[PDB]
Amino acid sequence: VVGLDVGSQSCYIAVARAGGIETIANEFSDRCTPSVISFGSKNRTIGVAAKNQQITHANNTVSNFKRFHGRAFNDPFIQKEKENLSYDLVPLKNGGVGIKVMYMGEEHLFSVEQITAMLLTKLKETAENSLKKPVTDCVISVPSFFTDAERRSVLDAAQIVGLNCLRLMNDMTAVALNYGIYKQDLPSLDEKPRIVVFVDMGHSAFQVSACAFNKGKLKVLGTAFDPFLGGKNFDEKLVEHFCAEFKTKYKLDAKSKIRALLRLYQECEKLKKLMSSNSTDLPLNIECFMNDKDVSGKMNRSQFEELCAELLQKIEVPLYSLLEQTHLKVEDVSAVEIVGGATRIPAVKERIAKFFGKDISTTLNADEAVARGCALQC
Ligand SMILES: Nc1ncnc2c1ncn2[C@@H]1O[C@H](COP(=O)(O)OP(=O)(O)OP(=O)(O)O)[C@@H](O)[C@H]1O
Ligand SMILES: [Mg+2]
Ligand SMILES: [Mg+2]
Repeated sequence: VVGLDVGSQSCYIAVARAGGIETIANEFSDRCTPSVISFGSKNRTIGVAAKNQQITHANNTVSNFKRFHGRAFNDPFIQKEKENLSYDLVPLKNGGVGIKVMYMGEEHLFSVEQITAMLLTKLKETAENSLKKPVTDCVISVPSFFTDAERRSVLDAAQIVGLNCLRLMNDMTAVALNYGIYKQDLPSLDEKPRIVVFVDMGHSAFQVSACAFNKGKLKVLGTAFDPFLGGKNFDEKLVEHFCAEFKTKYKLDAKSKIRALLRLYQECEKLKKLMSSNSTDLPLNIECFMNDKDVSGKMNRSQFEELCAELLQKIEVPLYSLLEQTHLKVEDVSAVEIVGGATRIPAVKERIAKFFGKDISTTLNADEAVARGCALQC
């Protein structure tokens, strides 16, 4: 049974092997498969070869589509999202979200179920190349805020592939189960349960849960979330900043050309990630940005944090929500464990730590924890 963490930006694959849980590496020997599909004239590509083409083939490269599951085109959520995409979003005949691209010489209209199914197919093939056997049974991750329609949409995708999804697993339940199996020296059943808070901020959302653990027993006490706050919001802030800085210094409007704006998003995200390990002034350099002009600017962590002041304030809100629901007090919590790509942002970690009055723990592998939990389920 393969565990599949299908993220809006990246995917991971895990499976129970002899002894424990292993992540499965792909044809680039990587655990991480970008959630990106590129449609060419002779074929299509999925993963990093698609992602590497995202500027060159921007109109026919599809990404960040996970949050379209179970959504109507007319939803203000989708109307907003639509504006930032390099590819065409149109309504399907049933009102759902349609993805229009040029493919095998012809115009194609895809549902999100169909797009996700193309991604699932690659992951399935990846697992089969490593295990040297057919893969059918799987567990697929879903955010803990996904509604029943959004979940059914993901199941519909898996059925298109011919996968037998035994279970859609809540990301935070994935993480909890992972912890519950791997954490050493949990309390005995005859001891006071250990209350752990899990925080997962990915590209598109912020999720938090509280769980009580004993050896062989897990109880989820509550979950909270901001489905509209993730790593990408921070990218957006940097992009808006440099877009204006470049209008001033170079009189170039990045917003006017989509492939320049995309490239600006790429650079700002790279910059964001680097500021997690480097606090000094860091270069942003984009060769031949537009009108053959090279552009340049700089940024450091402290300035990034000031720019993202309002976003960082939003971090404590789901934490407050969690306590409100569970009636837990921070002193009840033994540890705060982080997982996911964007929780690593030092200002985000700091806000969490200050809220619970505890240092942040990193017992689990932040990138792999969800897939590993999915692989544990069955
Ligand atoms: N070291 C780092 N510092 C800061 N941000 C990072 C770092 N590594 C990854 N990120 C950010 O984390 C996000 C990706 O997180 P993750 O892989 O958990 O998302 P996902 O699971 O694909 O998406 P979603 O949770 O929205 O489905 C991106 O915004 C990325 O820029
Ligand atoms: Mg995720
Ligand atoms: Mg792990």
